[PDB]
This record gives sequence, C-alpha cells and structure tokens, in this order.
Amino acid sequence: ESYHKPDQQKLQALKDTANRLRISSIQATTAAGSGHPTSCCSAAEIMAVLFFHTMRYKSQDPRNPHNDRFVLSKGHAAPILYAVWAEAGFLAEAELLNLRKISSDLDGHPVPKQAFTDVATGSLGQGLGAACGMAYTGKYFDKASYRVYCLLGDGELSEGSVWEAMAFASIYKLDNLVAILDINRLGQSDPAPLQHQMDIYQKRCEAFGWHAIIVDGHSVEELCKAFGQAKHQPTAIIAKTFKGRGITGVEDKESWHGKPLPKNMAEQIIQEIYSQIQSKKKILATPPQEDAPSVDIANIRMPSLPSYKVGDKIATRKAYGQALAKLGHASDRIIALDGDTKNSTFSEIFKKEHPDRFIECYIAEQNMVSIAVGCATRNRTVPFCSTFAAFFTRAFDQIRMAAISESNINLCGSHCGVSIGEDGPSQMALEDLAMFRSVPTSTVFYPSDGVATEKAVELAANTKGICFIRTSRPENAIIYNNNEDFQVGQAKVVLKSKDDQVTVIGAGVTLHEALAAAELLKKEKINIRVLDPFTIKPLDRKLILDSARATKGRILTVEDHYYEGGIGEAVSSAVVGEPGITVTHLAVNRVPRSGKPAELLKMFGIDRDAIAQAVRGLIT
Amino acid sequence: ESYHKPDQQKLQALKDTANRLRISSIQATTAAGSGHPTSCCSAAEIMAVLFFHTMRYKSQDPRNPHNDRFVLSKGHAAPILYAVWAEAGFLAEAELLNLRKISSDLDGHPVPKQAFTDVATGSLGQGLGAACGMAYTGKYFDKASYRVYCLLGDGELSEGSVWEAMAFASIYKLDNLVAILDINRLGQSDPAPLQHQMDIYQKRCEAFGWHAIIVDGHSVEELCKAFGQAKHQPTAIIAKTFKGRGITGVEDKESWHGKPLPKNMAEQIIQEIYSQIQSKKKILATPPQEDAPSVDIANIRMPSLPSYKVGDKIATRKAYGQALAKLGHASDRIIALDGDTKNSTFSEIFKKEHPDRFIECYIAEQNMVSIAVGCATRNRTVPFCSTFAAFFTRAFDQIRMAAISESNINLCGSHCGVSIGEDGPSQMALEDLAMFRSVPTSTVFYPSDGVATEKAVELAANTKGICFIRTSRPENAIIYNNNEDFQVGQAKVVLKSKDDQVTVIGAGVTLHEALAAAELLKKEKINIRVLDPFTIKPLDRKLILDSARATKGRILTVEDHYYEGGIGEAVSSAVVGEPGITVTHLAVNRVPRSGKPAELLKMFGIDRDAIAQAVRGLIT
Ligand SMILES: Cc1ncc(C[n+]2c([C@](O)(CO)[C@@H](O)[C@H](O)[C@H](O)COP(=O)(O)O)sc(CCOP(=O)(O)OP(=O)(O)O)c2C)c(N)n1
Ligand SMILES: Cc1ncc(C[n+]2c([C@](O)(CO)[C@@H](O)[C@H](O)[C@H](O)COP(=O)(O)O)sc(CCOP(=O)(O)OP(=O)(O)O)c2C)c(N)n1
Ligand SMILES: [Mg+2]
Ligand SMILES: [Mg+2]
Ligand code: NA
Ligand code: NA
Repeated sequence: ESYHKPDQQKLQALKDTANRLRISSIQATTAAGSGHPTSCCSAAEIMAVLFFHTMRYKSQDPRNPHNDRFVLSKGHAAPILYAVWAEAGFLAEAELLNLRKISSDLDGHPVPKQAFTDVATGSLGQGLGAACGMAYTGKYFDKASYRVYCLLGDGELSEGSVWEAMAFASIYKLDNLVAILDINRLGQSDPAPLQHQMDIYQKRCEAFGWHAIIVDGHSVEELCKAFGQAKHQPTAIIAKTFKGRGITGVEDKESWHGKPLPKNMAEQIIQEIYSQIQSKKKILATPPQEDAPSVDIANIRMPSLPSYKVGDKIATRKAYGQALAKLGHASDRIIALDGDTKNSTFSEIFKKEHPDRFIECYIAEQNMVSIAVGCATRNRTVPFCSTFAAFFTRAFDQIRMAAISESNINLCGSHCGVSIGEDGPSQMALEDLAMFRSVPTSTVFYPSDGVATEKAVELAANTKGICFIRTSRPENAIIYNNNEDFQVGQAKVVLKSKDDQVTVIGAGVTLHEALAAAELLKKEKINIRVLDPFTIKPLDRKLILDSARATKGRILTVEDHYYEGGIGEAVSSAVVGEPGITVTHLAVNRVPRSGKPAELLKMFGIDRDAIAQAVRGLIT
Repeated sequence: ESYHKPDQQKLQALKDTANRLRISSIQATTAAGSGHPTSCCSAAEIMAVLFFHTMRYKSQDPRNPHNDRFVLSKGHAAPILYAVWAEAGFLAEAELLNLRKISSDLDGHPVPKQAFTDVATGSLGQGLGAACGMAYTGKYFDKASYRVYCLLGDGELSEGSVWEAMAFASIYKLDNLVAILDINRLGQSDPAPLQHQMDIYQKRCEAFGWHAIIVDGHSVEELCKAFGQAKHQPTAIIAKTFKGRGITGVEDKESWHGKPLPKNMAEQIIQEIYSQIQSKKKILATPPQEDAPSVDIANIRMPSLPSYKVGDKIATRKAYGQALAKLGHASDRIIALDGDTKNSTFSEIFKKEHPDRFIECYIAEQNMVSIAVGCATRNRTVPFCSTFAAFFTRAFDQIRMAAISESNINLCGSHCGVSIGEDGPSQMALEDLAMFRSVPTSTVFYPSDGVATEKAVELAANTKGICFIRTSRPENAIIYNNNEDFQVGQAKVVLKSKDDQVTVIGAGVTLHEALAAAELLKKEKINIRVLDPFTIKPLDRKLILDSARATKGRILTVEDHYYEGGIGEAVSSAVVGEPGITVTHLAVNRVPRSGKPAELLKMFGIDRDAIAQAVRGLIT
C-alpha cells in the first residue's frame, strides 16, 4: 500500500493535533498537580504523526490483533498517550482531566487496565524489548502485516536493556519494528550524556545493525516521510527535539522534568498554543489489514501421562526440557526462550523438536524476559523462558514490571542451591524463592522429581500470572507414580507412619535428603513425616498443619536457599500463632563456595545428617 | 616510562608462558572433572602478555594499592587466572590441581578470599563496570599511576550492563582503562551473534567512544604492541581468537564449552603443547610506581548530633540527602553515586557540597552498583549509591554478586511503598525488603523520621557488608530527640502504657499511621504499644517479644510492602512457636495504582483506620 504524501492542509492538521496534545498534557498535569508535561511536549509531533498518519489500528478496539502496536517506552509521557486516544475517539475528552486520580484509570504511567496499553513501561528501558517480542511475533508467528512502533527517551538510552533489544532486533531482522528516539537533550536531573550530538546516536544505532534516520522531531513533514518510507531492517528515527517544546520560557530548560505548570502559567501558555491552531477539526484513524490468524484459547494438555519409572534417577532440569518438548507437541501456542544456556537448562530438547518456536536470546536475561512479555501480549503465545535461576536476578525489574503488566509468562530457573556443586556461588540460586514470592501475581513451583516437574510444566502453561519453576542439577530418584494427581496449592505427604515425631518439609534435593534422614533415623526407632510442598506459593497450609498436629506440633523446614524469603519463612508466616505448633528452620546461612554437591549440602547444614540432628533436638 | 620492545626470546618466553597456562588449565579442569579449559585457552596469549610484559604489580602482594588491576570478567576462565598467579610465584604450582575442591580456595569462579581477586565475576557482564569504578578511583580519587585491565568474552558482550560500562568510561574519560575482548567466535551453546565479524565489534566500540584496535589474539607480539602503546581514551583491544586454541581437534569447535578433557585426551594434548615450549625458565613480574596515597581506616562520625526538632515535618528521603552531605564534611572517604534521580533522592545536596566526590551514573542502575563495588575495592572509598528502591531491582544480580564479592557498599532506595501516591506502581518499591533481606551480608535500615535517617547513614558508613537504607516520600513528623541513641539491631518503643492491648510494629509511613491509630483508639479506651524496628535485618527479637508479653502476646505488623519477604514475615519467622505469641499482618496484597498517598494507604489496608480495625479484631 502506497505512502499517501500529505498536502499542506493535512500537515497543518497534524500540527494542530500536536498542539492539541500539548494543551491536554498541560491541562491534565496541572489538574493533577503532578506529571511530566515537558516530556509530553517534546513528543507531540511524533505522536500526532504516528496516530494520525502512519499507524493503522481500530480506534474503537485498541486490543484488536490486526492493529499496529505502539509502545510508550518513556512511560512518564502517559498524558500524551491518553490524549491521543481521546483524539482518536476511544477516550472521552473530559476524562483526561482526571489523570492520576483514584477515581480514574488514567494512572501516572500506562498500565494494561487501559485497553490501549499492552505492557506497563514506567521503569525505563524496557519498552523496546517488549516491542521486539511483539514484532518477532508479528513476523514469525502471526505472519501478519502489523508494524510495531516504540517511543524512547534519550536519557532512557543509558539503560543496557535498550541495547540488548537493539541487538536482538538486528539479529532477528525485525524489519517491521521502528524505534523513535526523542532526543530532547535532557534527562531528569541534567542533560543526557550525548545532548544533541545526533551523529553519535546515529553511529550507535548503525553499529547495532539498525537503519538510522536523523529528523527534525518537530517537523510533521519530515516525520511523515521518515515513517512512510519500510523499511529491510529495524529502523531508528532519531528525532532532534526540545524538551518542553512549545512552552515559552520552559522549552530547552533544565529544572522542569516532572514539574507541572502552575494554574496561572498553564492558562497563559495554553492560550499561546491555542492561538496557533488553525482548525478544530480532528483527523480520523485509519484501520488495519485484517490478516492476523485466530489463536486457540483452550487448556493445553500433555498428550499423555508422564512415563517415568519410580526409582529411576533424573535431574529436574532435564525433566523440564523433556516436559516442555512434550507439551510443545500438544499445542502450537507454546514457545521457548533461553539465554545461551539451553544445553544446561535442557531447553535444547524443545529446540530440537520445535525449532521454529524456540527463540535464542543470547546472554541477555533482561531482554529475554521482555521478549517473553511482548510475545504473550494479546494472548498470541504461551512463553516459557529459561536460564539459571541465579541469572533471573538480572531480570528482576523486568519480572516486577511483568506483574504490573498483568503478563502471563512462565519462567524456569535451573541450578538452584548449593547442590550444583563445583561452579560455586555465582551460579547458585539462593534468593530466587524470595524474589519470585515477592512478585504479587506469581505461582512458585518447586518440583522434587521428574513426574512433579512434568506436572508443573503443564499446570504453569494453564495458570495466569508470573509462573516460576525451580529446577535442580542433581539426579534424584523418581518417587511419584505417573498417575499421581498434582494441583497448584496442594502438597504431598511422601512418608508417614502413625508414630511420626516431626513433620519435615523439604523440596528438590532437600526432600531427598529428608527421605534419607528418615532411613537414618529408623535405625534409632524415630519416624518422621515428610512433606513435599509442590508449590511454595501458594502454600498448602491445611496439609502442613494437619501434618504438624499428627507430629506433636513440630515442623522442621529444610531448604537449599537462604533463610530470608524462602520455604521456612513462608511456612512460619502461614502457621505463626497456631496453638502447639513449632517451626525449626534449616537453610543456607551465608555465601557458599565450591565443592561436590554432597560436601556442600553437609557444609551448609541441609543434608540428611543435619536433618537427623535437628529432628533429635526437637524430640528433646 | 618507555615501552620495552621485546626481543624474539622475550616473545618466545611469552609464547612458552601462554602454553604453560594452557597446560595448567587442562590439568586442573581434568583433575576437577569440571571447568572450562577451552575458555582458558582462547585467552592464554592475552594472559601471558598482560601478566609478564604489560602490567605492573607486586607478585607477592596482589592487593597492594599501587598495583595495576586486572578484572577477569569472563570468570569461568578462573583456572588460567590461578595459573598466572602460580607462574608469577604467588601460588604454589601444586595447588592448581586442587581446583574446585572443598579443601581449596581455587574455586570454580574467582572470589575475594583469593588475594588476587577484588570482585567475584561469575555472573557475566559485570566485570567491566567494576573495572570502571577502579579506573575512576585511580584517575580522580587516588590520582595514581595504576592502570586497569578487564578481560571479557564475546558472548558476554550481549549483556546490556557491558554497554552501560562502555558508555560510562567514555563519559568519564577513563584513559587508564583497557578492555580486552576475547572474540573466540563462540558462546556456551552456539556461536556468539557476531562470530568473527571483527569490524562490527570495532564499530560498536568506536560508537561508544572507545579507541578500538583489532589484533590477532594469539600473537604475543601484536598484543605487546597494542597494550604498550597509552592511550587519551578508554581502549578496547578486540582480539580475534579461537576457542580451545592449541587443543588439536577442539580448537574452533562447538559442543566444548564447559567440558573438561578426559584424562586420556588431556595427556595426549598436554604432550603436544609441551612439545612446543622452548624453555622452562619463567619470566618475572615487574613492580609498580608507588604513588597511591594513604587512606584512613578510622570510624567516620557525624560532625555533630542531628539538629531536627520534634514535631517538624521532613521526608526521610530529604533527611538522607542532608545526612549524607553532613557526613561528607567529616570524611573525604565518602562518595555518592546516583542514577539521574538526585533531585528526587536528594543526593543533589551532597553534589552541591562535595561535587568532586559525586558520580552521576545516569539511567543505568546496574552499572551504578558495579561502579560502587569497584570504588570500594581495596577500601579506597566508602560509597553511597541512590535511586528509587524500585529501580534497585534492576541491579539485583549486581547486588547479589556484590555480597559474593564481600563488598562494603551502601545503597539508599527512596520512594518506597504506595505512599508515593500519584506516579503509580512502576515507581513503588514493594519488594525491596524481600530483595535486600535475601542478600546474605545485608543490613536493612528503615528509618521512620529524620533523626533515625541521619543515624542510619552514620551507622551504615561504619558497617561492613551490603547496607540498605529505605527512604520515603511523605513528610512525617520528627518523633525522636536528637540525642536518641541508635544501634543496628535495636528497635524503639515509641508509645507504651501499662494497659496496652496489642504491640503494633510499623516503619516509615506505617509507624506514623500506627501512632495515628493509637490516637483513634484512645477514644475507645484502647491503648496500643507501638514499636519502630529501625533495622529490619537484624531484627530486635528481644524487644519485640518483651513487648508482646506486655500486650497479651499479640503482635500486629503493618508495612508498605508486599506480604512476602518483608517486615511481617521477618517478625513471624523470629517469634514462631513462642508460647502465647500471635502475629497478625497488614501489608499490600497486589499491584497498586495511582492516587493520593492517603487514599492508597486506605485502599491497600495499611493506614490508621485499617490498623485500628485489626487491633479491635484481635482484642476480640
Ligand atoms: C529504570 C528507571 N530509572 C530511573 C527512573 C526515574 N526517571 C523517571 C521517573 O521515574 C518517571 O518515570 C521520574 O520522573 C519520577 O516521576 C520523579 O522522579 C518523581 O519525582 P518526585 O516528585 O520527586 O517524587 S523519568 C527519568 C528521566 C527520563 O529522561 P528521558 O529518557 O530523557 O525522557 P524525557 O522525559 O526527556 O523524554 C528518570 C530518571 C525510571 N523511571 N526508571
Ligand atoms: C549472567 C550470566 N548468564 C549466563 C551465564 C552462563 N554461562 C556461563 C557459565 O555459567 C560459566 O560462568 C556456564 O558455563 C556454566 O558453568 C555451565 O552452564 C554449567 O553447566 P552444567 O555442567 O550443565 O551445570 S559461561 C557462558 C558463555 C560465555 O561465552 P563467552 O562470553 O563467549 O566466553 P568464552 O567462554 O567463549 O570465552 C554462559 C552463557 C553466566 N555465567 N552469567
Ligand atoms: Mg530526554
Ligand atoms: Mg566466546
Ligand atoms: Na502460566
Ligand atoms: Na556500610
């Protein structure tokens, strides 16, 4: 479809639109008493041209799967996003004045309770990665005509996550993706490092494989032309702008970031801007080509029960890869992402079987999470991203923002705990339960054998929110029958007798250490109840307390994790104040070191001998 | 001091050294049964030339403050680091064979229990940032002649944190810093994206402001010359290498990352390598110019007591900046870092008073933490880095690694909780207590007024480990006298009577909400004990239980944080099983939204009215 080269009246209408967007941005933030009108004003021509010349979308159905996508990476410009959706006819004009009120959904930064928002972007530097996932999905999965546009600030470009996304887009030839850089010279508290050195921005973009075009970001003409032209590779529109453009006395000045205009000033400036608008008539949005496919919303089921054998030995990391590949045969919705760790997480098994649905993300965990979030938007795919659980700490802000984005992504982190052995602490996840439990939409699976792992993968696929599966490096015995039923929030009692002295709660390697402790203790005529949580969040409080009441009130938790935020604290918080109930904890008390897995479990006090000693001390 | 242009015999000795380093790397990893000899072998000429031609250091005193610094960013090449320190005479040869044993300190990745290691680097992409802090310190603080050298992998370059460091180094003109890029074509599980496209690496480095030199990384001559030449700006030595160089049959092959050679193969390959060594005589290290200044190790004390007034209103974020500036007058060791948030965290006050000791880190939280870690190495400075607590989640892996690095850094995160109001959840720290409590070397301060904030800054300065100070946006009343004594692990009872019904534990805004609840409740003839923890980690368990025993065993915790990993869970874990003790929690149960601070405290159930209702329900 041809570029429509605008006439001078269309160009004037785009200028008028940009100026209306400035006025609203000022009105809304002055009404709120907070916000970022100067950050809106540098972007006003960009927004007018994108929404009212370049992009194709259903104005009354912002989530429509055929629409071009727009990602406001510089999310503090939210008031101008809201203004463009009022200009397009989706939002009521009057509602814009309710910015940041508890009575409104026009919140301080964009969030997906808004139909026109797919991802929340208030934490800078994350929007381009989500946009990359949207574009990858458009080109390779949906195979549709929609384009993806992402608006970034210049200060924002200091975030490394942006450059991971830059590199991803050129690796994967995302010629349907456009990044618009609002080079307004200034960040929050000082000039951005490169200021108006447009040539260095261009060199950086080009060095990372993008087609880079420098424009006057306040020229509607130049913007129409640069956006109109497609682009064989990801394209960066490097827009020279002025912060506070159009606000006399404030344009290009420090000390105005995140500062609203006082009422008296807003009124004077708005009259100035208004004087430059030549018509009140609004431009209409133009709709998309409807070529996005249907996607299935049904439950995704494993094609058969697990086929392990009780007593065989397999690491849950390897069971994860097996289970994920298996599930990929049941549904084309499943996609897998990994950060150059596929041979260690065993996501390589999925790649072997389903290569078209595997995304190599390289050593770039931040971006990997953002790609997954973008792929999950509009329910287009069901992503599973993997790396070592320790390296998901590199992506915690992306995970945090994924929950604010109401995203349905699945994360599998391997190599938990000291039981990995010889690599040492840099590779050992000892804080991942703390991390993921603190994510408000999370479900935390900690499968203890291959059967439980397969069941966790299936359950995660069908569970909303941030699903985390903690996998382990040691081979451990299969303990569950293949037809054992598993559910979110349902634990399992894996050993019991009527004379049990203590309820021992373990998971992964420490479950197996607890079972081995039970055998040690049998020699002493001491029986212990052993409980496998299955999910750490939510925790089966009922079965834990029913168990504890059968074992003189006594609970011992043992975990390959630090003391804070893990299993022991979850249990303690669940049962505190319950009459007659006591909880004793065994966990890892400090940064570990290299050695054999069994040696480290011993050193850090979480192996079978440590468990047996704690049990005896409770009995006395 | 002149470049010493080596003769052919010195060059042959450097080749011999490189080959000895290969042999040891193989021997050690084969002995261990794990490790990364192919990653060592690509770097062997680089290591030989750096340690035995270019760098200047005391071989018997690796931590000496005058020494050049070397940072092994690609930390899985640890065996070749160990080998070079044995070659230099510091380590015993025989100890190299004890790699990864629980009986050795030659662990799988480098750690600072090793004298020759300043920062732990097992999580890729972090070493260059630490090296930047070392170089910044050398040039601007120590004003010394030492240089800083950092060896990176090519896959590693996919991490965004590397590019933040690249940009930092050119902003700050770190002409004493050299990055060596081991472009061996391969990552862990596939070729690195750019493979041997040396020109694109050069363009990326140059676009980020570095002087970039492409070399044959297996030519000792070319390396000597490129390292010899200083360099007016940060310099990237872009070394074309082959993974597994020198291992016949393995050089340049996939499927060998992190795979040790079997014994039979190691023996054959070592005989091959050994055959190419022309002399056993070792080269000696060359010592540094001793021009690093003395640094003071004494306690750092505030120059006076706090000068607040009880009843005056100040936000703890603003008290932080005031206190940090004050402390900077007492000692030149204090430095401040911030990520383009200085006007919102109030670190701008320190910048105003002590500009030479403020480091603007721009919107790049990962790198900021790494700069701080590097500045703290060898005790050269006492860093305080600040941003919003929510954005420290962007740096969790750097923080995690800082504890593995035994680093003494101070972090102040503002804008905690829903009480920030209108910006919404992207800015709200609701998981920072979970995060920082899980860091094993951490001390977590949560000051509730300006006095407590000043005391926390002073205590943090003098406390080892990862110190976190949680600051808040609302102005709240000063409640403490200026001469109130504060200590790590000591809480305060701020309201009590002999007829108290409940012990209410709050902090920051929720302390003030609890005090307001106490006034509400007085109307009903209900008294409550109110306790301010001061430190969340470590928690004053004794005062909490003594308090609870005075209030019928009843504890209510109220926090502007999610339920998991915060104050309520810390308290529950501390007191679980204590007879007669109950704990009830109020926290934030889901992702928040925009509104006024008081409105959000109400919506999320943590304001004075919520507290008063929970107290009444306990009494019944
Ligand atoms: C990951 C990350 N780091 C730092 C920031 C902080 N930040 C921004 C805001 O958080 C808005 O999103 C900031 O304004 C706060 O709203 C404000 O500090 C609150 O102030 P208070 O009243 O004191 O509480 S925006 C920003 C600068 C971005 O510059 P840019 O990319 O050049 O964009 P421009 O605005 O010029 O177009 C910074 C540092 C965030 N959010 N994320
Ligand atoms: C932040 C981050 N992300 C990913 C990785 C993983 N990783 C590396 C190791 O972790 C070593 O540090 C990895 O080998 C593990 O030791 C190994 O997977 C364990 O295997 P197991 O036996 O299955 O348990 S190293 C690496 C590739 C680096 O490539 P490069 O930069 O090009 O360096 P080169 O080796 O060629 O010189 C990856 C992905 C880490 N660590 N950090
Ligand atoms: Mg800007
Ligand atoms: Mg490599
Ligand atoms: Na899910
Ligand atoms: Na400290």
